[PDB]
Amino acid sequence: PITGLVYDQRMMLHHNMWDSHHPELPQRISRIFSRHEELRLLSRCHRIPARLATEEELALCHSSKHISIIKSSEHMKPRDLNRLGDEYNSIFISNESYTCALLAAGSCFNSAQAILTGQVRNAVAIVRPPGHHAEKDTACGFCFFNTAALTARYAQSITRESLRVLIVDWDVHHGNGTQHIFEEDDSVLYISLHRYEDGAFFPNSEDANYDKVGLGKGRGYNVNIPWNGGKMGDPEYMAAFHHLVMPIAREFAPELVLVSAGFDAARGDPLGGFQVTPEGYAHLTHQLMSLAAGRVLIILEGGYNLTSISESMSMCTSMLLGDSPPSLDHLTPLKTSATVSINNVLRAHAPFWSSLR
Ligand SMILES: O=C(NO)c1ccc(CNC(=O)c2cccnc2C(F)(F)F)cc1
Ligand SMILES: [K+]
Ligand SMILES: [K+]
Ligand SMILES: [Zn+2]
Repeated sequence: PITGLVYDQRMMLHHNMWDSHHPELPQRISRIFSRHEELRLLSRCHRIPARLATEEELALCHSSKHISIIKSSEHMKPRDLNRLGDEYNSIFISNESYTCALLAAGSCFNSAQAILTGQVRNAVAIVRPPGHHAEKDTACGFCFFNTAALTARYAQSITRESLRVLIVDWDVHHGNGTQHIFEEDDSVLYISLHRYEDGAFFPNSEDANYDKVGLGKGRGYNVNIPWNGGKMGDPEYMAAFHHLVMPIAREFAPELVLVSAGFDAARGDPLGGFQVTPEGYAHLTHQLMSLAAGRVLIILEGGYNLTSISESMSMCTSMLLGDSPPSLDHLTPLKTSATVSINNVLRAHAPFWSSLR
């Protein structure tokens, strides 16, 4: 019963040359790592090394053009870096960005491989830059390559093509990139919880609404749980897990669970405006550990309050290590719009999941 951990300070080298205070900070990953040390969690884990994703591995989800452009940025002077970055929605690029994104993905490949070969039962990946906004053909929202989507395909490549992978994306933002990559795929179930505000929240697309259920053979295999009009927290996320995430996940019966674990829905985050607590994230982790025979890989996405994300991700690792869940607060009645949101998703996915009927 071993928990893997991957962290490599080389991923701090990616940085914003023009705004050194940009929230997607190098110290995001070092602060999470430090908190694991501080809580004496690090020594309880088995350290998994980082590695570079190969270009062939990036092609599991990304176009050769997109790979080539980000790859070319390694050699750019700052004037191309700034101008190239401004071509995307919410991206900054430094000469080290490409290599850091490669290390983020390869770190997660090594972690999935250790899980799937039985070297560890579960694992945590303290990586940046994030991935879930990255599309097949473009970078977006601080993300260059879709780490979680790539890891799902890498997992299938070392097991069998039809390996059932569940991606639970609890970053406060919609993982537009991962939704699109798997939208026609029934082997990868995508479930995202996200602040939506009727499309008035990044990434500002009705793609994130509850009625986007997947396409083709993927109908039913894309689950968007969109929050509107309310400062959501533990009671809403627990209710969403009880009524939607866990019933659908159990019916799907995944063989591997990946968490796109952004911590920007956390109390204190400067961007998300929500109030999920560290003990809330612990309970969400503990629930997912009941799936896939415990084969869970937690992948850092967003989250910008350094103290909040360090406490929150550490509590997740504590759960992976087998510690008992901390006690939740009394739990207020749901925000009424949260009930509306949950019921809209239930109506949207009742055609496909009998456990919701
Ligand atoms: O991945 C993410 N969260 O996990 C993520 C991705 C994209 C955005 C969009 N941009 C902004 O909100 C924005 C606008 C102006 C000034 N500063 C910002 C800031 F950097 F703070 F976000 C936000 C969050
Ligand atoms: K999300
Ligand atoms: K899907
Ligand atoms: Zn986010």
